[PDB]
Amino acid sequence: GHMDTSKVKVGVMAGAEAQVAEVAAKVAKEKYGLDVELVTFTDYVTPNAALDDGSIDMNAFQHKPYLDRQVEDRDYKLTIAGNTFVYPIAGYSKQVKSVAALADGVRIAVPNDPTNLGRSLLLLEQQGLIKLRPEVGLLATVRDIVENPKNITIMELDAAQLPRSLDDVALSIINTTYASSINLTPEKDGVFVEDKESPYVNLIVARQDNVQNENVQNFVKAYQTEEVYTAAKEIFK
Ligand code: MET
Repeated sequence: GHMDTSKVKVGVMAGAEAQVAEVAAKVAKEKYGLDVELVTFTDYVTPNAALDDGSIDMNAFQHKPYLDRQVEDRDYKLTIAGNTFVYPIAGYSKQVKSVAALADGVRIAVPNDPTNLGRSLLLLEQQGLIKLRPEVGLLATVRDIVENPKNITIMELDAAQLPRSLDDVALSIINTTYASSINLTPEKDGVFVEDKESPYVNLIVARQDNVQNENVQNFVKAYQTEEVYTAAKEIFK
């Protein structure tokens, strides 16, 4: 028009997650008269940078381990505003339906950022594919492997490249953020799935100096409404 409405920029991930954010934005307008503008991203390392730089007022795409790690490596100054959902990561495959009877020497693809790499290795261990040292935490790496019976080779790739990895490796642990973009769900296609209970619940994060504002708080509330939840269930099969 000739003048625009006052809006708040929320950063989210393209695809399934943006669809969920769309409903939240819908609920935010009806309940709080909060006009929201979704800003979709395709890479995990961008959202916090945008938030910190002032390009967006908040984002919804990460879990605490990831945020803490990124704040430590770049010094962003952010504060958690509220929890969203948990997306139990899963291992998928266009070749096998089970982990037992996985040929020896196979390649297994996993994300390469530190917190999701560690998460994947922990998950593999739960499958009995490998064993990690006793004191390893949430940041395990290949240097922490103390047992590898099937002689597996861990291929670390950028999270957004894991979908396409299914065509080159025996099995890939993919964030639902991307697995959904190729119509895969843990419940329907997962060879194995991470437990619901874990430290990976997603969050709505804002800057340290704006987290108190009702704009941030209200969006958080809208995202936790029954409506959005219902829409989310649908969106993820
Ligand atoms: C940047 S960490 C992102 C986590 C991802 N959405 C998951 O829940 O698997």
